[PDB]
Amino acid sequence: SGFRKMAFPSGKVEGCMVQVTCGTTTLNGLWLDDVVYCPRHVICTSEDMLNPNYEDLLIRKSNHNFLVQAGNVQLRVIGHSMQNCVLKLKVDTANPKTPKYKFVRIQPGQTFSVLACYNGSPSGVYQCAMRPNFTIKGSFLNGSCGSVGFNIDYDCVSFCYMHHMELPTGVHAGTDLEGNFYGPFVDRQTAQAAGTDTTITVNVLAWLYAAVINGDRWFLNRFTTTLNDFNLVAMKYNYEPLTQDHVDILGPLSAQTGIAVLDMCASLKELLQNGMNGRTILGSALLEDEFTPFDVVRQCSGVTFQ
Ligand SMILES: *[C@](O)(C(=O)NC)[C@H](C[C@@H]1CCNC1=O)NC(=O)[C@H](CC1CC1)n1cccc(NC(=O)Cc2ccccc2)c1=O
Ligand SMILES: [Cl-]
Repeated sequence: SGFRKMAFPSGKVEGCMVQVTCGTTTLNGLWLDDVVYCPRHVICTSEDMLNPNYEDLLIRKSNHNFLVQAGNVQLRVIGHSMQNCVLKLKVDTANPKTPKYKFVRIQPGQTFSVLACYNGSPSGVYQCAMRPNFTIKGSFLNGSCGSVGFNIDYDCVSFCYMHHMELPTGVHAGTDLEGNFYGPFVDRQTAQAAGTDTTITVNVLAWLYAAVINGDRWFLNRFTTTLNDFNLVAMKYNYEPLTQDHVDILGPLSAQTGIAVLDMCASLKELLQNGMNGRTILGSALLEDEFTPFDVVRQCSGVTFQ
């Protein structure tokens, strides 16, 4: 019992983090097999940032202009290429600590763990969600670029995020490991604004199920609703529309608790329309939307990784 925002154990990803320096700039790279992945703006001066021509800037960079350090040892860079907004530095040594891994591009609403790194060294681990507006609400300072977001599937690390930028409102933007930004963001110092930060409705419902599993039941009401009636209220509160796919995904939690998804939707509608009246749910004073239904099952069933 109890329910916490819980990250994956970071051990497997800690062994992949290195420091990448190009002229003036030091940030983090991910060393998998004989390739180091890092944000392509490692090549930019602060001047360059306003309007970079990365292809032009890259012409003036050779293998020896990329300093890659794994703890205290230099890796020899024997190749480089640009794929979208990431650099791939070929090194002459396969990372002996390369875990089983995949590159995945996650969907909005999906959660992952961030290992915040500075100078190739891990500083801390926390859980994030890809927001519907394709931002993340992270904790990133100057030096954190190239830090990665990941999920673990038993022994397989799925890398889904590389950190690139901060936006107004203190939210963050980055790419998958093929270097394609999530959302419309570009790696340039220009006026960019996120979009409406809508709530992940299916994740709020998953978290309400987690509360009932943990004996926190005060918000269950005597009402039911329809998808269409719920979505009419959802839209007003900037909630994502709930689909039958979402209902289906909550099936196991509904089964566990004996509360129909539509009954829980009616409970959520009353919390949206009436607020919490100074009460809390799993020690939160607002409706938490960074737990997926899988996240709740994992934590409430104690699924493990190795
Ligand atoms: C990254 O390059 C790094 O760590 N380098 C060593 C940083 C990480 C940033 C710094 C502070 N918090 C972070 O998460 N990324 C940047 O500095 C980017 C690089 C750009 C993408 C190529 N960056 C540079 C300049 C400007 C901005 N963004 C803003 O400042 C946007 C903004 C505008 C107005 C108000 C508030 C924010 C970058 O993100
Ligand atoms: Cl809160």
